[PDB]
Amino acid sequence: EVNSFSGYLKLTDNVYIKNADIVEEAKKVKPTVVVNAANVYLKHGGGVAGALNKATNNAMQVESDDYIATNGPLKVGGSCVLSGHNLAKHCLHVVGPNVNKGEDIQLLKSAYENFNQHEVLLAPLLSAGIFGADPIHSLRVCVDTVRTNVYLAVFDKNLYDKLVSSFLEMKSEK
Ligand SMILES: Nc1ncnc2c1ncn2[C@@H]1O[C@H](COP(=O)(O)OP(=O)(O)OC[C@H]2O[C@@H](O)[C@H](O)[C@@H]2O)[C@@H](O)[C@H]1O
Ligand code: NA
Repeated sequence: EVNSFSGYLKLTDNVYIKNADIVEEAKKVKPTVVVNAANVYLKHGGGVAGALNKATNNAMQVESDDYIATNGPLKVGGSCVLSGHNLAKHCLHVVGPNVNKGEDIQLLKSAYENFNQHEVLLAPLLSAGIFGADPIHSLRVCVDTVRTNVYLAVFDKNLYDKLVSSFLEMKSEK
């Protein structure tokens, strides 16, 4: 039974959020697509990318190395679909801007646009961790950009509560 999401809070007609770890969710939900928050060389570091890769026993990194050897690096805001291995049917690797290095935060719109090629996705908040974007800003861009069904896994309970509170204020406009 694929895409068996449960316990999400509905934010908009197509964006849902849950205080959960993205790997544990993938194991529970068996999603068609899980989203990786990637860099342009698909060298999977210490955030979601490392978590997903470790859960595939490094199969994600070997596949990514093979992709890069054939195709070269991605562009910021770009994506590629590879295997989801034991976690999902497919993994959508998306490159958000690295705001810590001064890349353009507006490319987060381009990054989330990639979600619109998939009916339903399990995803993290792009650029909001190692890449240093404000998590509330990443959620705002997600809500304004994605039209397909996005289930957001936010593992930190304090961040989750902060995101919901900030989302409500922006939506009500006070
Ligand atoms: N296991 C997890 N489950 C859910 N959310 C998570 C998890 N780990 C981190 N997060 C949260 O998801 C958001 C995404 O953070 P990152 O994974 O660091 O993604 P990003 O900010 O885009 O940085 C990308 C960079 O990090 C490396 O892992 C990756 O190879 C790339 O270079 C952050 O809010 C982070 O706290
Ligand atoms: Na929750």
